[PDB]
Amino acid sequence: KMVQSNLRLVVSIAKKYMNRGLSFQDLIQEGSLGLIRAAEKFDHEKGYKFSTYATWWIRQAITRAIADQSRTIRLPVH
DNA sequence: ATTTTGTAGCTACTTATACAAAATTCAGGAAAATTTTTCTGTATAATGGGAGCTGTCACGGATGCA
Repeated sequence: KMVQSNLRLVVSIAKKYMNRGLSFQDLIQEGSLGLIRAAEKFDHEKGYKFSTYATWWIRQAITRAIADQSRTIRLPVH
């Protein structure tokens, strides 16, 4: 009831990579993945909203997808 | 009348054997060394996209119908 509760914003992020590559939907997922992870690695004790932390993990997730594939010959993401 | 042919012959004399360890190298292993690939985090806040295309057909359907 939180990961989904967010939903939007992650699409505002993923959509930035919908044109970068992969696929709007493809992205969305990826984020989602992240979303999760964040969604729980996350600590309301530091107060400031997940908007300044959830979006972190997202981004991460994503990048690791158009770089992890979307190329049909995987190269050292590094 | 020597010479070539001999015969009755060996001895020297040299392959032949086979082994043989000694080389002598090679391969594989093993690391170990290290280089390259992976993995993970990131704290103000951030909360719906892109596009357009716009000139046959057919048919069977067309359910849908009024």
